[PDB]
Amino acid sequence: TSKKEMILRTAIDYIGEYSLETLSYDSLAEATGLSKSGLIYHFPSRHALLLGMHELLADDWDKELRDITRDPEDPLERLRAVVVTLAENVSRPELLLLIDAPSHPDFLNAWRTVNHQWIPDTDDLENDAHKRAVYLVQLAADGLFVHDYIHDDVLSKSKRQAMLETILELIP
Amino acid sequence: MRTSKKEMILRTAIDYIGEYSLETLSYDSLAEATGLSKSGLIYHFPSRHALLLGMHELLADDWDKELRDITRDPEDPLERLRAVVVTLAENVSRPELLLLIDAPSHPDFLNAWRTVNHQWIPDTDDLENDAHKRAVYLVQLAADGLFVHDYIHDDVLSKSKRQAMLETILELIPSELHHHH
Ligand SMILES: CC[n+]1c(-c2ccccc2)c2cc(N)ccc2c2ccc(N)cc21
Repeated sequence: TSKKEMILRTAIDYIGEYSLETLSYDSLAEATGLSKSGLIYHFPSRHALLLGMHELLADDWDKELRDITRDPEDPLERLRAVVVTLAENVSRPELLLLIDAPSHPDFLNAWRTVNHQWIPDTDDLENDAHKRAVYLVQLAADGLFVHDYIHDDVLSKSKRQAMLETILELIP
Repeated sequence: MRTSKKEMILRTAIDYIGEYSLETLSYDSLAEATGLSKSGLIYHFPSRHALLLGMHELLADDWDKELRDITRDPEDPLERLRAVVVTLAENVSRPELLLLIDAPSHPDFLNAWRTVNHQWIPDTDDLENDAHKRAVYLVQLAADGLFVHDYIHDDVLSKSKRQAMLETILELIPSELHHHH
């Protein structure tokens, strides 16, 4: 789409294949085919680029959730949408940015709104069994999301689906 | 007696990736990081691949020792699972999580982890045909989630709330107690 979005998408793909560390105007220019002058025109600094990458992924998720949520006002339907979107294995770039987000308050802030609107709260969690039952679903969904990166082997398509349905049934 | 720089080399290499990356981890950068000569590194790790493999094996060993140290009965699969969940009390370090997620990059790295996981993490054999098997793996999935929680969510779980969810996951483990009408 946008030349600007093209740059961001290319940078995201880049860190998954190489690393966040070597993402530079030199490597991004080679990857996009644009000159450094052309890159600066849209992203003044590496910080601006990284921030743009975080905001893009956060926006992607928000749009995905809004797109499949029955009633955005119903907590249980939002939870279902979260489970469904997290049921697909996370990509390397997104997992890397998620883990690196705390490197700067700006990156964390990029994910703040989507987190606040879709992730369940933990108010009085220690004394609310229903609160814990709901968060337990979030936890299992998170596990399915990263499963293939933290286990010595991946889930087959059928087994992943079987577990998705299992998590869905765990919803109160 | 006599000791070596092997463990320090591995620990330094692991921390290196948290500050930089696996991509730039080389004999040159590791030499600078450890303060040792490239010859001193080569002594224990003849190839970069051997270094990476050694890093994965060290972490897998750390965990195995942690589990066996907390395991109540290494004979019962649900007892091994409880041990796995108990280890969630404290977050792993970012560099260690970063190394783990790169294991899929090579069969040897994956293999370094199976050696320990096969002894503690539930398998998925007959998953689609055993409702109990799915209930057991649901626990594993929840454990997987708590493991990465503070790294993928922006709202960190307080110590008390983390402990509460840890217990909630423990509650999810299928009962081994038979009732009487
Ligand atoms: C095998 C990866 N790994 C490690 C781990 C072990 C050694 C170094 C780094 C991470 C782990 C460490 C602690 N404390 C608690 C839970 C887990 C865990 C939980 C689930 C899973 N599927 C993999 C897990």
